[PDB]
Amino acid sequence: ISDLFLRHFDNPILGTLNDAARLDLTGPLAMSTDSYTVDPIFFPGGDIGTLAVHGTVNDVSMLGARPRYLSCGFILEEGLDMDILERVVASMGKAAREAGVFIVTGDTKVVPRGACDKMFINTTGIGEILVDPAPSGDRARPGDAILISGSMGDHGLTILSQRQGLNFAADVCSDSASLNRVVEKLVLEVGDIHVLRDPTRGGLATTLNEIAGQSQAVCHVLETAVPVRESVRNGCSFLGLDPLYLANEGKLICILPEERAEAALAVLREGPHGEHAARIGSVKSVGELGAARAGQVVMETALGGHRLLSMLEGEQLPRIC
Amino acid sequence: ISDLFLRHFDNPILGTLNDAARLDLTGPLAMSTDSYTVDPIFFPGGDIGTLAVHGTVNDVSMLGARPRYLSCGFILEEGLDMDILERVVASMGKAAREAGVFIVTGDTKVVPRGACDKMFINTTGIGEILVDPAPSGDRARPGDAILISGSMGDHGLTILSQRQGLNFAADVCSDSASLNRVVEKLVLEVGDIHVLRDPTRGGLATTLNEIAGQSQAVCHVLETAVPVRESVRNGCSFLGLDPLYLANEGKLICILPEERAEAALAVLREGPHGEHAARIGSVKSVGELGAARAGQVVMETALGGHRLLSMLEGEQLPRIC
Repeated sequence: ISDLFLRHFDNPILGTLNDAARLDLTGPLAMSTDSYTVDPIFFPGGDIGTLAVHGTVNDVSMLGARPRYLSCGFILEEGLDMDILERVVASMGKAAREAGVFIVTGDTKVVPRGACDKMFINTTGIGEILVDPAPSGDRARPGDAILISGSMGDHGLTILSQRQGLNFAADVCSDSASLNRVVEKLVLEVGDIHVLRDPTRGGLATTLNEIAGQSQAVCHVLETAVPVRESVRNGCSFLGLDPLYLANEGKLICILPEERAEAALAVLREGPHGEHAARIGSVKSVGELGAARAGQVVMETALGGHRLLSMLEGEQLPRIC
Repeated sequence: ISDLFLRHFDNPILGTLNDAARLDLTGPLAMSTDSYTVDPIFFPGGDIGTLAVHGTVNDVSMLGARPRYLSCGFILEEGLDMDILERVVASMGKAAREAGVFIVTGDTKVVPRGACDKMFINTTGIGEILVDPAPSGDRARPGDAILISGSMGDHGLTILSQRQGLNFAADVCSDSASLNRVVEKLVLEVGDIHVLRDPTRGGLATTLNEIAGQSQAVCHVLETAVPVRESVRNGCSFLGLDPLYLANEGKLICILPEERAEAALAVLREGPHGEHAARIGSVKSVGELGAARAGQVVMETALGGHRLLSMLEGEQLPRIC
């Protein structure tokens, strides 16, 4: 019934329509999976289709890999508006085409009404790893710079504020974008990249916590150097949110030796949402500050003090992606 | 919060806990994805965990491939019974271990109550293709035997009959099982395998239709040679169902040249549910019968006549897998 798929995704790997798709790929590969439950489904600056491609493209690249192939799996609600599914799949085609990535295989389940809320999408990405060693949450080390690709809090703020009918500044919108090309350039052109990660789940603070944890170092962050859009700042205090824990869908943390840091910003500025790319701190070894412990993230505040950025709260906030 | 995952799946590829998992795989690969919405979640002979591993292992093998890695993505309902999630993940570990397959990466989304019905699972499998050329729905050709791995209708009948509190024969239960080892042996030991496929969506008739369609041949089936358990026969007429269109979760259609057919049954008999493995017909070229058209499936009935097995009806029957 629903075959807008070839009308938006078409390629000879998908259009062979077997139980599995055949892939030609070299050796060491990166694999990643995500499900997408964002509510609502259309919002300023993107949609579930948009997240579904972009976020999985990103997850694959975080291993310093070139994403080549996506697979994808819809769970749709009975009597769901077909125009909606049409728009979402069109979002996906464009995003895939835009990122150089082919959706090669899929599935589609339909469920009675009530059983699911309109639709959900899982996508699974596969790509080829470009370097040895490759970026990894446990490879942050004493003397590395911590860089951010762009502003924090945008995505989370915009769907939290849509879901309450509030509009705020017109310039508050999702940052859903593919960062494969930036990563590709980082790893092959700047080199010796230690950690790549995108602050999606629980925002910058908590992914900084996972890195600090995995590497057994501390992360040092400078509040002022963390770019946050003024309207996102204002949106966040109106609704009582910390933008450093809000989800981002189009951003990346990059952590590498000091020597290569300035060159990695160059690239990052030319990346999506890269106007605001910045060095936000450094990685220091246990007790180097000190007192601050291994697994801990400490921010020098704007006011000349300190703040421990602690892990979530806070099971989550629901359905932001 | 939910980390029974390492308590049931644990391996160093998953237990590195990055945005993506690193995989070491050779060249030509098979990839497949499925979402699992079966209702109810526990039934005689398997569960959603069970389908989730087994059915994706199967889908990958249908390309004559060795499945190596699964990724997996839960969508769970808020306040869902943790014992349930515990049982389902334990099902998955066992099934993965049992099939020689590692769950290497995952995701987990939680949604408010109402937004989804208890839980859903997508899994995506990846494996290495064992032969050139490889089995493919368009490779059925004049003079091939059509073989079945086992009895038809079992899975569909059992969850349709659970969902109505009915019990029927104790020997009616899901056939959820991994058929990677059978396939592996078929392709490397019997050889020149033309088509592999598992009659899941809409049962044997409709997957026979997809093959007949893709190959541009007719499929000839012999009703009596199609194994159906007596209690499944009786369960099916009580509830007004055609067992040849009921979903199967542990079965496979194998289509190959006549010369290798007897040797492929040997293997098939030693396969799961292989007691009943049988030759059910042959593949004939347009007009060879004739009148019967390309894309068509014609059965010689038990009573000495003919029946055209037509494509579904019949959007589906909901949530059988």
